[PDB]
Amino acid sequence: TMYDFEYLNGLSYTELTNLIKNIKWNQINGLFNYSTGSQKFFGDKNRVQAIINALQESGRTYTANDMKGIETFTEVLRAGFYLGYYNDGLSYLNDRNFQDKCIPAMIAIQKNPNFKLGTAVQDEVITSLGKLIGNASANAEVVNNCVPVLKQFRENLNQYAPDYVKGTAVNELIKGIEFDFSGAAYEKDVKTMPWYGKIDPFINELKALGLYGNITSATEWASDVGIYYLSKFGLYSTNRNDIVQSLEKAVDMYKYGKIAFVAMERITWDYDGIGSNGKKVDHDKFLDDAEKHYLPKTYTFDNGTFIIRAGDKVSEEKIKRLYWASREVKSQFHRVVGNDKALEVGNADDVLTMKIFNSPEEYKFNTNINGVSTDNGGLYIEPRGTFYTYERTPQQSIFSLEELFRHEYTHYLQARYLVDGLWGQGPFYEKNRLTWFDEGTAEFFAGSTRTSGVLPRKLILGYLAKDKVDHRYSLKKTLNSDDSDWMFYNYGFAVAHYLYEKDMPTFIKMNKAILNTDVKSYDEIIKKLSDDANKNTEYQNHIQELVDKYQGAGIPLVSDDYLKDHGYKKASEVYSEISKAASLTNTSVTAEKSQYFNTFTLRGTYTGETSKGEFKDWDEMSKKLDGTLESLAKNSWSGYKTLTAYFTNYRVTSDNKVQYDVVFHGVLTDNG
Ligand SMILES: [Zn+2]
Repeated sequence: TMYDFEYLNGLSYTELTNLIKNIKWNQINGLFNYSTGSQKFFGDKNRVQAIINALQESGRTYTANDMKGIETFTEVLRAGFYLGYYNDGLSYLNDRNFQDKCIPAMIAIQKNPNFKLGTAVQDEVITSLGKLIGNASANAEVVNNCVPVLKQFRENLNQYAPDYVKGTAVNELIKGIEFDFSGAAYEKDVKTMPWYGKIDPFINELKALGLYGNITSATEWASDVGIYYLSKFGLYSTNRNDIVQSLEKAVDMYKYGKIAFVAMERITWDYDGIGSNGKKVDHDKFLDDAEKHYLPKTYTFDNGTFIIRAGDKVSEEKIKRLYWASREVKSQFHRVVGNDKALEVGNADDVLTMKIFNSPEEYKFNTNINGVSTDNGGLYIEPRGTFYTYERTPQQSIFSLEELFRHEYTHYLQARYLVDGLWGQGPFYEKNRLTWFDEGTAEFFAGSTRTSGVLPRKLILGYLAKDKVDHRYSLKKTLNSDDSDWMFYNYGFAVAHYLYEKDMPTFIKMNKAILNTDVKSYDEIIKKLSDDANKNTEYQNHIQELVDKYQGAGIPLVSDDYLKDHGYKKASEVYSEISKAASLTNTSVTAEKSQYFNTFTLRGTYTGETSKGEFKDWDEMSKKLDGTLESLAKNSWSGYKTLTAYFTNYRVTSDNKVQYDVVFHGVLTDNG
């Protein structure tokens, strides 16, 4: 039941056409393939004509039960024109004049009483017709005959548009006609087409579909097709402004929904961005208004250097937590990195803007508004200082808003304080180096806590619960990556945590390398780690130790204690009490105004005893400082529970005394 061209070419036309009528197109071997047999088959102007005629007779007789092989009769012809496009010698099939020979057959299908939606056959006939037009020709007479089908589809819009078959049929029918028409007037004058100004009944049928109004989630696409192709076919309308008016009506009708954005795109691209009144439509303003609709609320923190623009449905509690969460990750990150001063002067990240949508659905419009992928839980655009996300439920996503935010916040920090230059575009990216690092350390810093350094996050330990066999990445494999499975980031984290807990010296040396822009240093470290097999066993067991921690693991989240009304504490007191408790010298402070509270940032020097070595110093400094935060929180002022602290710029005095710049940040309830 599988046929070759070298068999079909020997058959009579009468025999051939009859055969095609009762076989499927895929039964022909190499139909769309260019062969010596294919060239010979379609090279016969009479044979193709016989096929065209056989189609015409099939279209004149077909019923609801039998298709009379119209699908097969259309695909062979499609193969003909397709091969006539890409190969010389069949270039007569490329000429539209010959393609017009299909129109008499097309008309026959349309004049059949069975030319409507109904049974699977009837639907596939419209589909097959539509696909043919795209490769062949349409004139205007055939276009206008599609009206009763569009009317039929439109009249039962709420029943047919959710189905794939009928829906696909109408879409293919329109899409195909548009394809033929545009390609015909590619650079030619539009005013000189055989159909120009004659397809008004068809155009009007698209207005009706496009401007349907009463749409659901199931039928939105249908009116979308209506509007999109109202614009496209409207180019062949004797009235420009009439169409534009309908497109303007589409905007007003479905305001700040998919079809609004489509209609506005249609005005700017198809109609020079000129209104029906004849004045330039301000597309920017539309997007500006659309964003204000979805992000109506603003919350300003840190003297305006931390702005959350958010949907009307996102809780004010979350807004506050997200501020406080930023402050934890910040502190932990700064401890490990040892720099809090920004690398570049006058950047975007001087203001961190976060745009949070009400939900994933509403989130999608961001890509219309700000032109950034929205196929994600959230995204940090560095050149903009901007983090786009949406509030989510526990069902919509397994990460929550804060869990996600803590993760992405780290990317802002990495770009601002760690990687000199444009993030992803420096010497460190000339080769694949930081793939595990950037994504890995961020999964990791998301685990930040107020008084307990950085902890692992349950859910991630949850992933590592899988097959120990192979699968579990080696230290060599993790550091060096084009393709790698989703688990790559989970083992990337396993490294960052391994280094943190089991080997700080390395982890610190690594960050200093990035910080100082020393690729040579960084590579030497990655080489040492990958070449040493003992460091892999250290790592392999640590992954097991993380898998061991999962059962009783938590998710680091900002505490309810942050949101409490702490009450007035005098400013001068807080500073003194902190300065003494942390043995700080030469202190200065800045107060910053926020939306719901004020905050202070205390900057001091701490000089300790004699040095125990950089990395032992860091460990002790951490323990001493986390100790100072916990002791201050034993005080009666609830405010000390909002405190976060870090230390940077490690050095040693002429007399070998430990030295750090130390920073405290917390709530300020004193106004004066
Ligand atoms: Zn990330």
